[PDB]
Amino acid sequence: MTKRKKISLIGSGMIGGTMAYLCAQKELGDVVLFDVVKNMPQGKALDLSHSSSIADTNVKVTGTNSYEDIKGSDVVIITAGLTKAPGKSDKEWSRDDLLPFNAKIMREVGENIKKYCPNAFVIVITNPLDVMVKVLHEHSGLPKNKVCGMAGVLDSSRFRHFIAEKLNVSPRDVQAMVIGAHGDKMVPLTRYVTVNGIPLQEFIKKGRITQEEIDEIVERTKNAGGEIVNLLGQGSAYFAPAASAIEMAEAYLKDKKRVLVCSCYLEGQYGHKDMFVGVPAVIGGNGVEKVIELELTPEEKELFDKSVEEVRKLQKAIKALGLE
Amino acid sequence: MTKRKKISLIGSGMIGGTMAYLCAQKELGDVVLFDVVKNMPQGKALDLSHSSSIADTNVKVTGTNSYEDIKGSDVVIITAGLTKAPGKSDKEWSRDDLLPFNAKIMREVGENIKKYCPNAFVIVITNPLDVMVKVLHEHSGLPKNKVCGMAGVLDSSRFRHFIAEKLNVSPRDVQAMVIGAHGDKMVPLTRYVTVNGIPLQEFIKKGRITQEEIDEIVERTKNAGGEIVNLLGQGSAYFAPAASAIEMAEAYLKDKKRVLVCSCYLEGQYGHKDMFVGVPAVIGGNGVEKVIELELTPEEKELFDKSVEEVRKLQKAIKALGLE
Amino acid sequence: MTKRKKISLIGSGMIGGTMAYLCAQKELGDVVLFDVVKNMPQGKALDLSHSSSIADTNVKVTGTNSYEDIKGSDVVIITAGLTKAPGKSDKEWSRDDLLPFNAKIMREVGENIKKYCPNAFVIVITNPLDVMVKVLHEHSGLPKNKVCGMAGVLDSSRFRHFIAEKLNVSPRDVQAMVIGAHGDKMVPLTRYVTVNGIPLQEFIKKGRITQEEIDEIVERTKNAGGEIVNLLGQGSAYFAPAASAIEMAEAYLKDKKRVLVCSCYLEGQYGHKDMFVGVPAVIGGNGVEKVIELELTPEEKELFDKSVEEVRKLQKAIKALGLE
Amino acid sequence: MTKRKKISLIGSGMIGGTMAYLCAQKELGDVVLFDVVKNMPQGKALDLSHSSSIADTNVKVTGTNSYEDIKGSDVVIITAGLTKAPGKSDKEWSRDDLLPFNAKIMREVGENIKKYCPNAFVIVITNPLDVMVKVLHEHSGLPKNKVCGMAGVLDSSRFRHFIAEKLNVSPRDVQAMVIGAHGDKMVPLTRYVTVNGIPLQEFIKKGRITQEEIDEIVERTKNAGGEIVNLLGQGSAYFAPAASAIEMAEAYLKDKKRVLVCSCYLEGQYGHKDMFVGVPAVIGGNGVEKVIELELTPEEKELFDKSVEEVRKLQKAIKALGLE
Ligand SMILES: NC(=O)C1=CN([C@@H]2O[C@H](COP(=O)(O)OP(=O)(O)OC[C@H]3O[C@@H](n4cnc5c(N)ncnc54)[C@H](O)[C@@H]3O)[C@@H](O)[C@H]2O)C=CC1
Ligand SMILES: NC(=O)C1=CN([C@@H]2O[C@H](COP(=O)(O)OP(=O)(O)OC[C@H]3O[C@@H](n4cnc5c(N)ncnc54)[C@H](O)[C@@H]3O)[C@@H](O)[C@H]2O)C=CC1
Ligand SMILES: NC(=O)c1ccc[n+]([C@@H]2O[C@H](COP(=O)([O-])OP(=O)(O)OC[C@H]3O[C@@H](n4cnc5c(N)ncnc54)[C@H](O)[C@@H]3O)[C@@H](O)[C@H]2O)c1
Ligand SMILES: NC(=O)c1ccc[n+]([C@@H]2O[C@H](COP(=O)([O-])OP(=O)(O)OC[C@H]3O[C@@H](n4cnc5c(N)ncnc54)[C@H](O)[C@@H]3O)[C@@H](O)[C@H]2O)c1
Repeated sequence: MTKRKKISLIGSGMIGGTMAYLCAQKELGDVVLFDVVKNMPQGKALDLSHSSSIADTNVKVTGTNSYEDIKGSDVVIITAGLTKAPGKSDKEWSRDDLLPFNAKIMREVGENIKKYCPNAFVIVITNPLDVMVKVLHEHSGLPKNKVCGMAGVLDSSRFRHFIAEKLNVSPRDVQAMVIGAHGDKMVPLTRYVTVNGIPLQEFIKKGRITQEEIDEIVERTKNAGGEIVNLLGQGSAYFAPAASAIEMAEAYLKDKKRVLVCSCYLEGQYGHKDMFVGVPAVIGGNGVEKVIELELTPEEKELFDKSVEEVRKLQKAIKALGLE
Repeated sequence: MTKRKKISLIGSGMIGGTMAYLCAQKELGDVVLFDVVKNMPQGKALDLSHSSSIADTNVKVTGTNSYEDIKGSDVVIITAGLTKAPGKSDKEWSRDDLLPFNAKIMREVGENIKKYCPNAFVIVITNPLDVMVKVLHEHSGLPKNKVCGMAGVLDSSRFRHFIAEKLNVSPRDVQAMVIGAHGDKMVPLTRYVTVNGIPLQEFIKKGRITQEEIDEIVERTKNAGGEIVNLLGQGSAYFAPAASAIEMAEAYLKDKKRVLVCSCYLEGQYGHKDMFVGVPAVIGGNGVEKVIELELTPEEKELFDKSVEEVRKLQKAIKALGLE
Repeated sequence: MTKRKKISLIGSGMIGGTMAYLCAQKELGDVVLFDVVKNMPQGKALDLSHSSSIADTNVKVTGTNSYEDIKGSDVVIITAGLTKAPGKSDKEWSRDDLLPFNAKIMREVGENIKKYCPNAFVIVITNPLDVMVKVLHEHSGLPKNKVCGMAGVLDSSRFRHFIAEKLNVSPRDVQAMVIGAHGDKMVPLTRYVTVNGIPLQEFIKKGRITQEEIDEIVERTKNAGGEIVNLLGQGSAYFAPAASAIEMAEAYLKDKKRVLVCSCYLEGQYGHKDMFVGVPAVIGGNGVEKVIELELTPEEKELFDKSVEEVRKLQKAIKALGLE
Repeated sequence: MTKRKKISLIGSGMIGGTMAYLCAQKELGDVVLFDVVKNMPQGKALDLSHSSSIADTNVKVTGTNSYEDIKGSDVVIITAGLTKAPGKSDKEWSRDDLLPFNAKIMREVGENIKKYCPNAFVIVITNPLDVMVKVLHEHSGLPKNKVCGMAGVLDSSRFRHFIAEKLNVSPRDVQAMVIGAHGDKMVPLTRYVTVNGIPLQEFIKKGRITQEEIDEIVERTKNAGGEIVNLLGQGSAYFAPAASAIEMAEAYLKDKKRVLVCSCYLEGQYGHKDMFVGVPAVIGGNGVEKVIELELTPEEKELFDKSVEEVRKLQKAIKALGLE
């Protein structure tokens, strides 16, 4: 009587397929790979189905161009949209140039979620992340706690990796957060970086790392997306983005109460409301179950507010289109 | 001081990166992504490094364009090559058309394995699989038991998947083997298909599956690679090929004594010698530890011989190109 | 909101605690450890809770002496009862001697399952297995397909282990089944043993194993439980029994459609009905979804019938106790 | 040529067996279960071998009464000892009471490690922990960095569990350390407790947890071992101790560079030397690679010094017994 969890991946591109692969490997549930491109998602679904046999896991992987197949989905993860705006080089790529392109897609997707799986937990990945999640939320009519954006987990995992590498410790034992908008005004929280709860400052004071190296890592974290785009030559990152979204999905599916930075609907926290922005949150069976309001210093609070200001800017541009 | 296992991936494209992802997820050991394309492997290595942080695993992922970095690898997995021959068409995709382009790449890679990592266990993926592994082996100087080709695990995973699908059981509990050349004359062994050891014939007698349905599944298995190419539009399968090769690498790294079908150097088994072709084998810490010689019926033996003949015919082309 | 799966373990002894540990490690769901012994399950639940933190899993483990706490359990696994009959030596240890003691306990548990979690999938472990599961089913009023006994997965795992050990191959690649009653008259199906679908017979001919060795392995499988008892000195096996029951529980919870040998309610299969006996079955979200009827030879069929008669002998003793 | 890792467990009791189970589930390497009791480890090894087949893992489990079988071990984990001093009661259970019984055992074990596997990484569990590891180290001749005691990971996991429970978040996201002696004077470092790097102090201010609740948890953490002893009625904890020890073993075997609190040989850190005591350490392929010196406050430093003093006093008892 109790069926497997159902996870619909709206967008079967690099990140879409990669998330499906994680689902197959982890046996998270049945997977629906949706895309507007004909044949391709069916192709990937076949490949993934074969991969599940190798993994000795029990997972149906379905490729589709029909929104009807997302019916009854427990989780929906959205990557539909463009990665690199047309006519832009590698060394000038920006998430903000995509807004006119991707906003209309979020409406169509939101509308379809509304009628096929209105009780799904929905994770948005499409850029510009923080406004795309807002557009999705509006047109889907979903509860504020059942929709969020993936960015913070990815930005934070990068911050963690860079710190872990410099200190030569397991990234499991580094805690680091990046809050705010997903972009150049993201706010890596150096003051909150710990090694198993030990303040990063203790490693400074002990000369395991210098403040200047920390400053460089902060900058590298902010630019990490572009760094990868430049090195690859084609497209952008997808391994860590896929893993990031699936960590959020697992938190929901198994009611884990993970503390993860996600793009969450604010209802007054940090003195802001009516937008999604990167904040630490408790993720569980009820979606975004809690937004944690950090005791930011005035300096930190100003960086966050400037970050939120960027989102506000894009939001008007969205308003000057016609997507409620 | 016992270091982590070191796995070098020669070729950092679709399958290479995907394999590196599994290594990160599974914490198999440190990964070197080698490619001739500048910067791209470094870019992917960054993305994969970030994903390892998310996975809470402890894995070093290095992107490189220098064969020196493969020194002392425990396992080397080779994907270097073209996926589709230049100037060809989708429905006309053939593994054989890659022979003249990929043959010389196998010579180059072999020469470099010879000098930098002669003690590695080497898994070849590059198509056309069975002759590519021969070129690699010949030019690398490695022992016969330390080189093999990934094909049988993938072909068998497909055969298993389709059987499991039709019978509606877990693929874990379906045993199916495909032997011979990795191409149109591969031999799906219907007589050897079992469900937890229960012969497929019992399911036929009990009317759970028909001979006609089995026949369709046999042909579908043969055409699976091309089916995916036609659907994907760009490139060929990579999720299952990646998983297959890593299953083989795991068998070596942890001396598992897995029974896997791989392209192995024959020394009289099945009445054939001095070529690589798909056969059931025991894989462990000594590489291809044992080729299993199945009690084939005359009909099966003839199918196998015709399969081997295709490898011999491809070999004539290798010889005529002057690639040994 | 969707809650985590809930698994109630009725009996918190060795097997009970061990299953709880697997649950914590695998994050299968929240665990309730029930026992009539005061304080002990609370103590184990604390210990296990700490182990879940170490494992980075998200699992509540609750020890209890009250049946109310099994409310809403998705799976119930029952180990309540004695392991050894009082006034019996190890060399005379017999599962049959546990009957009058454990029969009455199965009645109580079934009554409590009826009122507290009538929709659970129930796995009985308590000996004498095949008749204990019938008692439990009778007094629980549960559907025939939602109750079964763990025995065949354990007996088969032993058969597999001993075969794999002799052939020196991965137990993953050995398929072996033991059907019939869980006792001296269990039936290890030598004819159905395969190595990745390859009949064991081929390895006899190829000289990797002899019929004499196989015969001795059959005997060792039958005696495996008593062999461990004699070696241990106190109680009986628990690591493999726990793992066997959890494998069954996982098949249900994730609707895997695994082919596992379990003690299942027969309704005409093999020419028998209205008793539980070990047979191959497909386990999924609807419990015992299908009982597979093997094409046993007359000789095999006679061994199985003899096995079934042993269950009937025990059953008649149950009738004596005046418990319907 | 490259063999599986080899892990020897000196002591095949509750914790020994449980650790072997984890090795089997995780496929960490082959396992030797050593004990002075005849037949018992052989019995457990069989049970565990069967469970490996169920897990589809590839692990040899060997029971023995001969030290010769621990030769070539990569890791050795020692649980040889009594759990409760004879003549004593549960409520008055004290690890210190075990000293005169287990000290001579550590000498015996140490002597045998000296001659059979001097190159192993050795983890001691036997109580009283901090002085038992010292006796073992003294009589084994091993390097200072290749020997340590399991305590801090367990104490910390308990601290973590209790904090995570109260705040209703995943224990993955709670960082908490307990340093010092493994006993009543252990030091749960409240100041260093974080939720993904967020200081616990913020949660106090935001009214998510009270100082009173924290004080209770600190006491509960100190008393946790005795709490379980009282509840179980027999023996002491084993699920979490086994897991803690395996976490340490994994960190070594795969060179993970984990930050874990372990009883480590001090050489001037914190102002102390030549004793083992619980401190944060980096564990990797070189064993105890680094002892981290925390910037303790003067109050915290006093607690730690008082904790170290307890070890010194236990050490006085060792010398008085005639065990150096
Ligand atoms: N069953 C099987 O055996 C399968 C085989 N394949 C084969 O695997 C190969 C790779 O497939 P994908 O990873 O999808 O292709 P891909 O095109 O994504 O990656 C191939 C990579 O090899 C690199 N390369 C080219 N020359 C090289 C050299 N001399 N040394 C090192 N690297 C070099 C390229 O720069 C490219 O990044 C193809 O030959 C394909 O036919 C693919 C799927 C299944
Ligand atoms: N946090 C910690 O450090 C913890 C420490 N412990 C300690 O771990 C030790 C073992 O606990 P359990 O496994 O539960 O006890 P157990 O009584 O179940 O097993 C102890 C085993 O050691 C064996 N043994 C005795 N003398 C020996 C010798 N000379 N050589 C080899 N083996 C010998 C016994 O035969 C017995 O099987 C105890 O000393 C206990 O106090 C237990 C829990 C947590
Ligand atoms: N931190 C982050 O949030 C993060 C990280 C990486 C990428 N991204 C973003 O995620 C998105 C996906 O990236 P990718 O690498 O998978 O790109 P991709 O080009 O590989 O995938 C996009 C897919 O969406 C499909 N698509 C386009 N319009 C659609 C519609 N109306 N309905 C359904 N599908 C449609 C395309 O056919 C394509 O397959 C991009 O917008 C990218 O900017 C975000
Ligand atoms: N193949 C198999 O099916 C298989 C394998 C191993 C053991 N077993 C059987 O499984 C059972 C459990 O074995 P074990 O090693 O866990 O024994 P154990 O003695 O360690 O555990 C039995 C537990 O059941 C409890 N109990 C007794 N009456 C109860 C009641 N009315 N309600 C709740 N709990 C009650 C006891 O207090 C004890 O904690 C035994 O009957 C044994 O014969 C079966």
